Amino acid sequence: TRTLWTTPDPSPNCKVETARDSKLTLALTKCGSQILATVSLLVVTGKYAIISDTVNPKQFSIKLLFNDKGVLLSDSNLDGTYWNYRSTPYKEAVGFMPSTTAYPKPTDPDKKVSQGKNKIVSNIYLGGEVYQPGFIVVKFNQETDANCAYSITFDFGWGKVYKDPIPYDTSSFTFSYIAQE
Amino acid sequence: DTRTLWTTPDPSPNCKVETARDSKLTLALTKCGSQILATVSLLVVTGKYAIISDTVNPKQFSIKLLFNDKGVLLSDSNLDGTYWNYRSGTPYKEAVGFMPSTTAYPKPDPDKKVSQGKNKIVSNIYLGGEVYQPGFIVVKFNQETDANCAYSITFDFGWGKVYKDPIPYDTSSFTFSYIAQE
Amino acid sequence: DTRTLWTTPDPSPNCKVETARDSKLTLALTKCGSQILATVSLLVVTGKYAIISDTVNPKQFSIKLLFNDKGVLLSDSNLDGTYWNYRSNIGTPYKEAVGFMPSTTAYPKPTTDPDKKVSQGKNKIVSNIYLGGEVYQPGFIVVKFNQETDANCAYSITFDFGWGKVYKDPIPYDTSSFTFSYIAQE
Ligand SMILES: CO[C@]1(C(=O)O)C[C@H](OC(C)=O)[C@@H](NC(C)=O)[C@H]([C@H](O)[C@H](O)COC(C)=O)O1
Ligand SMILES: CO[C@]1(C(=O)O)C[C@H](OC(C)=O)[C@@H](NC(C)=O)[C@H]([C@H](O)[C@H](O)COC(C)=O)O1
Ligand SMILES: CO[C@]1(C(=O)O)C[C@H](OC(C)=O)[C@@H](NC(C)=O)[C@H]([C@H](O)[C@H](O)COC(C)=O)O1
Repeated sequence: TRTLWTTPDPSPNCKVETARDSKLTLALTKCGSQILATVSLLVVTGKYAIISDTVNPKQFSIKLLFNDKGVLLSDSNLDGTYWNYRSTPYKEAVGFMPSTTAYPKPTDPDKKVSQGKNKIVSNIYLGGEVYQPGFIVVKFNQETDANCAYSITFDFGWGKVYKDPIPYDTSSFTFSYIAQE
Repeated sequence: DTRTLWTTPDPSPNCKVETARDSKLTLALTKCGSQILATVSLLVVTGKYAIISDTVNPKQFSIKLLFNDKGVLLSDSNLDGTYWNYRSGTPYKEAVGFMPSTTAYPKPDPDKKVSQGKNKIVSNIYLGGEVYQPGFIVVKFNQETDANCAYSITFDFGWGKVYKDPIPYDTSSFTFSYIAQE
Repeated sequence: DTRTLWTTPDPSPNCKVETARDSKLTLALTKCGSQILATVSLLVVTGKYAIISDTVNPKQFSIKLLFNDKGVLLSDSNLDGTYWNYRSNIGTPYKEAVGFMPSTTAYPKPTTDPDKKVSQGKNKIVSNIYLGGEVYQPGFIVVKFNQETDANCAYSITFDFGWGKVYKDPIPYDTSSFTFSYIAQE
């Protein structure tokens, strides 16, 4: 029942547009065959720090790329310095990776492969205000960058018209997925 | 318990939407003490709901998992029980620990009013995982009476948005939890 | 531990929206190491918010769970602690539940550098819920962590319930169940 996280109060640790322009808070907890996750994002500087209807595109991507031992690769948008188990860098986390059987890397109707199953899509709310919806898309194992064995990708965006600019500062989002091990 | 009861993570067609085995229901239930953590997704592979558009009616269908008092799946369920089993093909004998509580979610003076909302979980899912293709899911606990079931988990799937260009009914994954019987 | 803190299976009203015992809160918190897994639902049985429509204002109300530094529920909470205990002890109240409290590091109590900007969204979880569980009857829920200062609380979990859709025919404020998780204090 271990937890792999960014630490709960991270310094800027994540690239949206430029290095460390945002704070990703991400906690993964192993509940046997499923991982329970909570994620939130605050963009602190740059193009997406304060958004409005003039900003385009209205979506950006945060990639976590892992090798076959579940170690985060430096090509990830997330900086690995404080990505570790909750209390030395960790050696292995295959247990926390999204399953390549449930969520295979991209490649008879019984052989139709689902396009939806490897994604989780919901609204989040900017500043936690019910009248400031945006969206999150979590994707498992959809990346090919850096020859990753596994990947978790967060697409953040919005669609509602905001004429008065507001911080891109998401409510916390809970999700779960089938673990590799 | 941290045990998992599931369809297997990559099932063959295993579920009836319109006809038998016309879809692949991926469902994993993991026991976290007396709450179950669940993840569900649906891919309809053949028949009326494989490719939907505004001309298909009705725009909602029901998938019932019906259990006896040992938590064993009854064959009247929409889900085929052949590979519904604990993660580890001998069929399991007991899974009451994974059933929705009949105290928190009973089968159907202001102080004595009973909640109709609490046995349901309702949310959007997104076909193909695209933010512009919403559909919906309703998870219902213990609301079936079919086959003298002692427990039930029902998944209602549907959509409301107009889709003139047809799209596969291929849901994003949906997470939920519920109070376990024991 | 892997225990559960919940509203106990007594069927009486256990919560105050507007007046004492006008509502029935269902909440279960289950500890998964450093994360809490939760499910919450609310039925208002009497008073202003039992049956709602567009002529009811405001369209939001708040249910506060306030805890001391041992994780014990304070009597200033909207939830009547008569009905709040570990699931198992019927007459023995719990002494300690710090492990179920929302982290004050992840979710600090409210109080120049952009890099030191404090997230306003992170301590909230916001979603639709659906009245009666009907897909055409959306309402909303806002779960907030540690944002209260009432009663010198050490920790808090606040549920704001409301709705925005225009309703002509009155409908019971009877929410679908909502799952969420949060980072635990320890
Ligand atoms: C009017 O449209 C919206 C909006 O974009 O603002 C849609 C918005 O719903 C979504 C999914 O974006 C809704 N928010 C929630 C969490 O219910 C939101 C609220 O229901 C609404 O702002 C609440 O208003 C009142 C009267 O309390 O309404
Ligand atoms: C126009 O309304 C909709 C739609 O039917 O497409 C509603 C849709 O929201 C819902 C609850 O269906 C929304 N998707 C999400 C995940 O929020 C979706 C997104 O806001 C929109 O597609 C995103 O647009 C941009 C500019 O990225 O907008
Ligand atoms: C027309 O707008 C709405 C509504 O307010 O009723 C928006 C409503 O969505 C939201 C986010 O409120 C939607 N329900 C769901 C769960 O997606 C809902 C359903 O798609 C719609 O009611 C579907 O109709 C039936 C009965 O199948 O449509």
